[PDB]
Amino acid sequence: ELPVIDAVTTHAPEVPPAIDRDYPAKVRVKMETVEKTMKMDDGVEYRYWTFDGDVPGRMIRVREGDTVEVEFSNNPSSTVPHNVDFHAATGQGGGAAATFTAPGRTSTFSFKALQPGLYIYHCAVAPVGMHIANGMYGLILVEPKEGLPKVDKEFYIVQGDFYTKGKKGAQGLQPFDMDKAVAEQPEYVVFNGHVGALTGDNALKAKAGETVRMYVGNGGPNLVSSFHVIGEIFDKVYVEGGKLINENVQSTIVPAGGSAIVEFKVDIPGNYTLVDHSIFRAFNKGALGQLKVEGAENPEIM
Amino acid sequence: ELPVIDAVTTHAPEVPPAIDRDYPAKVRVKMETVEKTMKMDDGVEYRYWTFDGDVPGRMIRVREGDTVEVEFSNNPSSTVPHNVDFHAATGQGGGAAATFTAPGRTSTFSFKALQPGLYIYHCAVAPVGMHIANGMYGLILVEPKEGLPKVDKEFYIVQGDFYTKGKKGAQGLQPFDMDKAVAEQPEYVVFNGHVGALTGDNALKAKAGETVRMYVGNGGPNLVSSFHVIGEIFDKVYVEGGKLINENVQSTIVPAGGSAIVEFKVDIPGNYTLVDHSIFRAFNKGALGQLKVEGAENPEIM
Amino acid sequence: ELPVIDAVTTHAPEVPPAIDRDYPAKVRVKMETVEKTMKMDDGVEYRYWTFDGDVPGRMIRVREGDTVEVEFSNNPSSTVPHNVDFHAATGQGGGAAATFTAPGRTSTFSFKALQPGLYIYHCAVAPVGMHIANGMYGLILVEPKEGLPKVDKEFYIVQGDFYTKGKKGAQGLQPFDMDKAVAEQPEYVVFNGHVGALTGDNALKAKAGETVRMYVGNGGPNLVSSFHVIGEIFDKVYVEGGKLINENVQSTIVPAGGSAIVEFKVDIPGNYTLVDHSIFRAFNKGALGQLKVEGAENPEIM
Ligand SMILES: O=N[O-]
Ligand SMILES: O=N[O-]
Ligand SMILES: O=N[O-]
Ligand SMILES: [Cu+2]
Ligand SMILES: [Cu+2]
Ligand SMILES: [Cu+2]
Ligand SMILES: [Cu+2]
Ligand SMILES: [Cu+2]
Ligand SMILES: [Cu+2]
Repeated sequence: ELPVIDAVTTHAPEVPPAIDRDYPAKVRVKMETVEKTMKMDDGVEYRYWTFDGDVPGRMIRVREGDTVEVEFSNNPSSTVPHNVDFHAATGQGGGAAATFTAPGRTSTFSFKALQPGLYIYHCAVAPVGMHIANGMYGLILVEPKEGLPKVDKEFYIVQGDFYTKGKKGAQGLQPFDMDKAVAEQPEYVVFNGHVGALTGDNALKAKAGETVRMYVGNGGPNLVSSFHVIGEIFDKVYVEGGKLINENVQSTIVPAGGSAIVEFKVDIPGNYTLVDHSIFRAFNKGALGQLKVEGAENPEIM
Repeated sequence: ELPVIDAVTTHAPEVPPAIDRDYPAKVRVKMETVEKTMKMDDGVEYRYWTFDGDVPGRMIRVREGDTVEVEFSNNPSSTVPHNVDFHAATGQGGGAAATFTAPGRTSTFSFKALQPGLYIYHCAVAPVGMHIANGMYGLILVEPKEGLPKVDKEFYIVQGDFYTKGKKGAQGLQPFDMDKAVAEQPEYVVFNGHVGALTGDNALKAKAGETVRMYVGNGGPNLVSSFHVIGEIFDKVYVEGGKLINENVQSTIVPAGGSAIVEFKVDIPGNYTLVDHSIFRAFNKGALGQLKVEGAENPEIM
Repeated sequence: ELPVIDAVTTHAPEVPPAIDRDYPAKVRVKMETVEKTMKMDDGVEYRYWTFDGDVPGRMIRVREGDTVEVEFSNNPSSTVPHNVDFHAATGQGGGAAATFTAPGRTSTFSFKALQPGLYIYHCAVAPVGMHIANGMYGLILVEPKEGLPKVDKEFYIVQGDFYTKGKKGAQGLQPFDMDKAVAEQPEYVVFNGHVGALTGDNALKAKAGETVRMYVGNGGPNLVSSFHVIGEIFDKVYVEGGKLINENVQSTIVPAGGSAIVEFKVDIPGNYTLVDHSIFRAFNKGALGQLKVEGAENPEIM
């Protein structure tokens, strides 16, 4: 019989603590879907559909071999059903059927995390593209039995493309636009659901000399990210989120409904900006994040 | 001179028998190009230009070092010249010049399969994009001298984007639309030339516990696939169809005019759906396939 | 202190000589930004913004551990300031802040090439996407300490998407078009700044039997290249320009703001054309280059 443990999940930029256990366990996770109106950009509002109050949903972290027990609830105020498809899960719809939950209801189901990796999870209620485009996606990290190398700083980042009826900048509550979605012409492309969610006062933080690891997901719906950090180079890249590691990469592809893990040492102070290098998305649509590094200057590097 | 062997090619979902020989051979392949009107979707017809009657063309399977002798016939009823560019072939146009065949003629030529891999082959008659967009592509698997591991189930899948003058859903015979193709705005994105070609009654089949390997090609012309199988995880991925193997990947990029090889064990019964995870293509344009798995339920997994 | 060496930088198709030194050095590089009108296609002119007179800029080649000193000059006739972000550099904007140069001014700065790889460098003056779209980008190769394997032929290739107000073919001077850029709908997609820059009389050259290496960049701004050479197969691919080597690949993804290194032996005469296999870009938008190989025929290969 398997041990029962409550999972530690985090709201985004934050990542749960590393797992210090060398045996399988039943990990209980609680998730709620809530529809709410939030700021997309200055003077722009959007009706997001979320996993636990924001975009992306809370990061889940378990160990290879663990059984993940999910208590899935859909808030009474929701207008449509919601569920969840874990790319980390093996079986019918990644758990979608088992978690189909009408508003004001609760569903429970479990699945075994048979393989390590960094997996996207997202709502799969029809129409699928709309539920995803409204913000229903997050990440679940399944650590290898032996764990991952220790690192000084960890960040949870998820890129998504959004389709607004009005063009980028149009004030007020902007409705989801089906036509632009099908045509794959988003108005906003962002990290963690909103323009500036990880920039300015919300910038990520690290200290010079610290090793950094970013768990980068791409919830889509449609765009593929040419992920890059201005002023830095990826020492390591877990290609497409898998076991294969590449090194000295400037820009990595993060598939739609996919992920990547990148690591780099920030040996010099300054502001590093995360971007989808399909450039106009970054400087015109909002795909821009910042990692502010405090510390002391080294002219030998620059 | 080498031992002669008549190639066994398969119409799509099916893959030819694995190669169990450790010596080079002259493999005789016969291909015919035929233009025909077929159903793209319910009430929607399209004039396809095909390699052997459907999209994709018949899968070819040879061994690294083999000499592939192609007898290329262009059906008498064709209205334009056709040829073939084998990405597996080294030399002028991948064989296109040597296989330029007018309607009612048969061209013969040969090429040595110098390197193992999973290669796209397609027509290259001007205008190249049009011949490809009308459905002229397939895959040729060149096995390594040592062969490939035995697997229980092998499937032949090729994604393609189609450009219809009318919008998706418009009834009747829909002509090829050059303007949409250049702008890279397809109306249909499908697996194996037709909406549902691999779904419903045409779903792929396997039994719980079987090892599965999918040879995934992307004939384009333009889209790049974020290939994924809902409810499953790729144990192995031959990155971009080459020698490099990744593991535990949820979604892999299949380059336009490229491929990928993914493997996974289907340990639990259910319906698994193949999709391009640039999501709207899958649930709005037709990039959706199904693998039905019969067998007995394991709750420990889900 | 470090020996000072004037760098050899090459205008594109050409690559600087391999680095034959096993000790670090201070490599002096001179770069000038100049805005000039040039031919994009027959009867079509475009106002390019360039690093040293053309697109891409001159290729820089240094050794891991080298200190790169840059003397950056913005020509008096320029209408806006320019600078440079080296993806090879670690620190604030890859050197963008330190190289912000007004017209008629000169700036100097230096950085240590801490990691080997093939890096894109580009202007980063707001609006960033426009400075890149007008042609401001190039490559800097940072060799590994031990160097790279000897190869018979080396080529400098950089893809880029351009956005013109008029559609492809419209005669006269065509201004940059922001709306098409944001929507990611280029009119021209080319290798080395102009349609035909590497084709016809400008084709690359090699002899049968020679080993070839192409340093492939993708300055974007927005597209991702499914890079392929018709009639050839990539023996080796430095995945996304990093350390990881794939083999037997027909087509590789070159990320926006990213690169790749491909190698192949041209064992038979003929014309091999480089293309972005998102096919219409190649045959309709200009993403087409040629490598003409002289020598004698080998029927055994084809
Ligand atoms: O170097 N990033 O635009
Ligand atoms: O998990 N596929 O939508
Ligand atoms: O194989 N070139 O389209
Ligand atoms: Cu939902
Ligand atoms: Cu999914
Ligand atoms: Cu044809
Ligand atoms: Cu091709
Ligand atoms: Cu500039
Ligand atoms: Cu950049």
